[PDB]
Amino acid sequence: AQNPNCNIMIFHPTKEEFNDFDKYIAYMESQGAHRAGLAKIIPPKEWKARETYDNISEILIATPLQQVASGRAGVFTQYHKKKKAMTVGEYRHLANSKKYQTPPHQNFEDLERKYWKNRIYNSPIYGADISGSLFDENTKQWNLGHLGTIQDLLEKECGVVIEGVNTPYLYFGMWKTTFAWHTEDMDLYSINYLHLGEPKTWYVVPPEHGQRLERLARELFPGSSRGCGAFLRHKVALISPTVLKENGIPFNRITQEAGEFMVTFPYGYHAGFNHGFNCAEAINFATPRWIDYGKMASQCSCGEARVTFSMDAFVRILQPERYDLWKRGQD
Ligand SMILES: O=C(O)CNC(=O)C(=O)O
Ligand SMILES: [Mg+2]
Ligand code: NI
Ligand SMILES: [Zn+2]
Repeated sequence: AQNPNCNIMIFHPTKEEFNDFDKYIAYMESQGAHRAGLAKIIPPKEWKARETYDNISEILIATPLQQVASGRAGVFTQYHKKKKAMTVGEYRHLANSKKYQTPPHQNFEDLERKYWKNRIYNSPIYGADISGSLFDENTKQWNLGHLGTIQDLLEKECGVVIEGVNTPYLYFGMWKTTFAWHTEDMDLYSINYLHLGEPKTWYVVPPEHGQRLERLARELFPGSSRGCGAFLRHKVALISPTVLKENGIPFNRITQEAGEFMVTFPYGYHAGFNHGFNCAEAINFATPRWIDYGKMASQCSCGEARVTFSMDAFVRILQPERYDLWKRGQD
């Protein structure tokens, strides 16, 4: 078996290998990359996402989110308080202000220590889930707005045509902005490109050990667990690497820098934080290997999760027994 320790693998495709997206994902899996839950892909030196990022300041962040924490330094939840709209130029200025800027630090490890020590005492503002793309339309390789759709994948594999669309989302981050422990909707893959700015640190649990993380989360967030059998779908819970280690949860960590792709694999729980002002683009995707994960994916039906239009068809076709209950949660 390839990659039996479930390490995060890093790939350096050639420009020739970068032509066929599906083929390269399959190649990574042939080397055991999926066992980690997360892989890094460094594009060939000849590739670029777009010419320059000099003209992005007029993008609107319609609903910036202030991420307010509750709990203890290593075990906390966050809720999202809506703020007034601001442009990316305004957001960048805010990120760099004394109140929100990255503190002096020695290296990534020092900054990581500061993050887990101090995160809960601040409330950074995130521009998340903004529909759009920063890939040049002429970028032919690994253009996250030109991927084969999940709906077409499901049709190719299972023969059923379904409604729905999926398009990329932009994320504008600042120091301490946080993504909570989660797997993707329907345990899909995701791919994330860091366009510009400061790094993003990721934590990930191997898919084969995801239920260990779930069990710990139930113990650490007991009220939330009683409220919903899939409350990590709410994407609000954080658990530090120290607490994971104390509880014997297998995980890995890696820092993504500007110009690098990360792929998360089906049922790979992940969480992380931004180092400073940055912009990432991400989208969900599927492969034939995803279908069995989609069939088995947990669902939130308590009403909190509330997801995209396109998830309806996924649940309807892959999980018909769960569909009625899930849809009640939607409404
Ligand atoms: O970048 C973020 O804030 C969150 N991204 C993801 O969870 C992802 O790409 O799957
Ligand atoms: Mg602009
Ligand atoms: Ni994700
Ligand atoms: Zn729920």
